[PDB]
Amino acid sequence: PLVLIGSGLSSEQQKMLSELAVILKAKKYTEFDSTVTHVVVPGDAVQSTLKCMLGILNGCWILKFEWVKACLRRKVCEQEEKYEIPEGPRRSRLNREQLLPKLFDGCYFYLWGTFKHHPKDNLIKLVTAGGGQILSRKPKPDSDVTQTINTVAYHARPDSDQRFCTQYIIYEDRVRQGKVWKAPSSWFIDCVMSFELLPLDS
Repeated sequence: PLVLIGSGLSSEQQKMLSELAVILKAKKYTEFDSTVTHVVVPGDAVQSTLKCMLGILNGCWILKFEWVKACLRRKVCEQEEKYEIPEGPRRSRLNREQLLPKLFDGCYFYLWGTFKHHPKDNLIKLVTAGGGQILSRKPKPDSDVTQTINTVAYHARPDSDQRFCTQYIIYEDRVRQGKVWKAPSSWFIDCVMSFELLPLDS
């Protein structure tokens, strides 16, 4: 059935969401897992929280808090389309509805060094949820261990090198050598929020 989760909600907001889960006869979780169907955000904006990002990568409804208010008001499951955060969340939801590849399908990620603002464990979860693969060893751009890989990234722009150069060294805040890019974790996060494989050339 329906499984609801809040992201960045205040005390009263979390209660209202609890009250709503009772009314719709749905689960309300505190921690995200793949069974989640709806993420409610406190305003009308997508947040760079783990919960929102995992919601986006899983193609969940990401909804304005007014949805909750409107639902309690009507005692009905309000058509979520009308309360959906536009851009990233909507694009990902439509992507899932069309049964298309996940955001990072065909992509590989090596997490370089330490991470103080976007914890490493969070990045790993996002890569996995987005259908990407974690590399345990730094990708050797000049080695045949790297250039012979056959994958393509579905979500790369039509004439991007990212369609076929799909390996990434992610570091905490030359851009490409062979099939491997170096990109800051801020780029990676921006990709999730936008549901786009954003250019590193542009």
